[PDB]
Amino acid sequence: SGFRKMAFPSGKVEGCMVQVTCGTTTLNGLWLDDVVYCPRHVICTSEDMLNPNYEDLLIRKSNHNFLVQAGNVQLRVIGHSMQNCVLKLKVDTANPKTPKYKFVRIQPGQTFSVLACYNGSPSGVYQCAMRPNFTIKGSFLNGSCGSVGFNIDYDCVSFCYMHHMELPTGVHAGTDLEGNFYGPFVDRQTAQTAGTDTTITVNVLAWLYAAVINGDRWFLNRFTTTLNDFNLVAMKYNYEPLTQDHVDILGPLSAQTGIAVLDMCASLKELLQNGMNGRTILGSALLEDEFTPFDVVRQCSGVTF
Amino acid sequence: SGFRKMAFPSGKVEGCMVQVTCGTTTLNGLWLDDVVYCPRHVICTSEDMLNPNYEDLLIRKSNHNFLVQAGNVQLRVIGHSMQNCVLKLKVDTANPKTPKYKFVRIQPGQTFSVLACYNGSPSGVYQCAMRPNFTIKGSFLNGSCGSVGFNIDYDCVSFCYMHHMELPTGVHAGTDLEGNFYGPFVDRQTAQTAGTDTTITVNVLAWLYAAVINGDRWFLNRFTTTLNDFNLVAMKYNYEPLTQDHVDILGPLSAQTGIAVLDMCASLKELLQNGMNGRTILGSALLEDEFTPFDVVRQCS
Ligand SMILES: *C(=N)[C@H](C[C@@H]1CCNC1=O)NC(=O)[C@@H]1[C@@H]2[C@H](CN1C(=O)[C@@H](NC(=O)C(F)(F)F)C(C)(C)C)C2(C)C
Ligand SMILES: *C(=N)[C@H](C[C@@H]1CCNC1=O)NC(=O)[C@@H]1[C@@H]2[C@H](CN1C(=O)[C@@H](NC(=O)C(F)(F)F)C(C)(C)C)C2(C)C
Repeated sequence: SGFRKMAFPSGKVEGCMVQVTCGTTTLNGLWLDDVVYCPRHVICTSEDMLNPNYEDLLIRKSNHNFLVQAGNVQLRVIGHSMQNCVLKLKVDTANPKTPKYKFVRIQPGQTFSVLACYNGSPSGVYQCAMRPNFTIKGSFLNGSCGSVGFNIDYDCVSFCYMHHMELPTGVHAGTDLEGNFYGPFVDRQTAQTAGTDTTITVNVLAWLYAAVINGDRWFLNRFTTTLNDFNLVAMKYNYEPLTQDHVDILGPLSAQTGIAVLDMCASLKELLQNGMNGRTILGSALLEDEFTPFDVVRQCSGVTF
Repeated sequence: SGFRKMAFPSGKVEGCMVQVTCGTTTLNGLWLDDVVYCPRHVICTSEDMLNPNYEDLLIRKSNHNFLVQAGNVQLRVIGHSMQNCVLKLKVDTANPKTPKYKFVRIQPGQTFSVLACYNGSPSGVYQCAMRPNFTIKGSFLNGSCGSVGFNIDYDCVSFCYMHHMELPTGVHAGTDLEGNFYGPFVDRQTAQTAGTDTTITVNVLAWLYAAVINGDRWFLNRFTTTLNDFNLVAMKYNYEPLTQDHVDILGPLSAQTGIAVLDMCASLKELLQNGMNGRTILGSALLEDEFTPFDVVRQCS
């Protein structure tokens, strides 16, 4: 028993992290086969980050302008190209540690593990959710850029996130591994703000299931609700609408606990109205929304990689 | 910016995890050079669990009674010895993935990462703290035994915990890597209860210092306290007594913020007195006690 914010094992991704230097800018790169991926803003000088012309800056640089270090070994860059907001450096050597991998774009509410790195060196791993406003509540200091988010499914690493920037509100913004930003952000030192966030309702319900599975039952009540009645109340409290998709996805947990989803919706509705009345759920005084249904079944079933 | 409960990268420990089987019992082992370390209770049957005579069970074992399996490879056991509650299997292959390592015994309030494993395969990694009552609030199912807790310092892995059992309150007990239990627990399936748990006061203060560094001051007050008056109040909320040692440890955070340790103690008294009144500190509506003074300086500016 027990319930923790649990990250994927980072071993396969630690094998891929390199240091990328262009002039005075150092940050992190992802070395897969004979390409290194990193944020395109590595080419920017102080003056440039305000209104950079990336295509302009890029064409003016020789391969030797990119210093790529895998531990003590310098990699020789034999090509460079842009793809949206990620720079792709072609190197002479395939990464012998390249895992089975895929680039995947994730939906809001979906969780991943972040491997925080500094000078191409893995520092820490944590579990995140893509917020509905396309930000992540990360922990990133100077030099964190190029740090990646991933999921594992058997032996396949799904890279979903590369870190680019921090928003003034202390939350974080980045791209998929094809350089497409998550959310309405641009890689420029101009002023940007995260939209107002909402709570991932399907994730809160999965976390209440995890509570019941661990013997925390006090919030269960005799009632049932409907999606409409639940969703009408939910919107009020800035809660994502619960779609029928969501109700089907909880089916395993519902069947495994004996608590039907629309019964659990009535328990969550009451929690939104009255709060938790000086009580905790799994030692939390807040309603936790960074666990997916699949995260709950995986931790509670002991799925390995 | 940001403040996350963060674990160490698990790669160096993943490289060391194996499956250890003895009779019908399978759990996880830790393979370092030519020794596999695992919980000695791998040699128990069902019946053996209440009053196992470990010395009696072990003399009856051959090296070839132990199946060790690193991925496909079955390792060959060329020696077995017990040390306290840890079985040590000598094998004929040094682990090539062996990192720089050392074994360390941690004190209550110290944090570490856990690589939860089943059948020598990792399920996931999370961050923990040795509770004052010498338990951990882990996430551990059947077959999790031999999963380890660790810290990483540059490229050196400090192993500090190996998992052995779950107490009736749903909390976890285990040993250092020399096989000595943390706390008064024994590797028998006998009635055992955790002592009443307390909050790790020094960690909460560190976390309040973290909140200030991250720019939140709402909970500061114009008061100070004596160490003694602080502890008299704190204990009424089941907080660990704060020692002069704890005060010395908090020195650097005190300096960085310019807030005296005993002023920060004054804020905690008030918070204990008032709660948070719909507010949060670093995104928590509870006071966080699983960040050490060291963890805060490591993760903050
Ligand atoms: C990459 N190593 C850093 C990571 C930062 C450092 C502090 N926390 C992080 O996540 N990324 C950057 O320096 C990017 C980079 C220019 C500006 N930038 C920022 O993160 C800045 N943010 C913004 O300009 C804002 F708010 F508009 F999003 C900063 C103010 C320094 C936090 C570029 C090219 C976007
Ligand atoms: C190792 N794979 C398990 C890990 C357990 C299983 C459930 N969650 C865990 O952390 N270890 C054990 O099964 C140990 C083992 C015998 C009994 N045991 C227990 O964890 C049991 N608890 C106790 O005996 C108690 F309460 F005293 F700690 C159990 C009832 C199965 C939870 C030995 C040798 C202690």
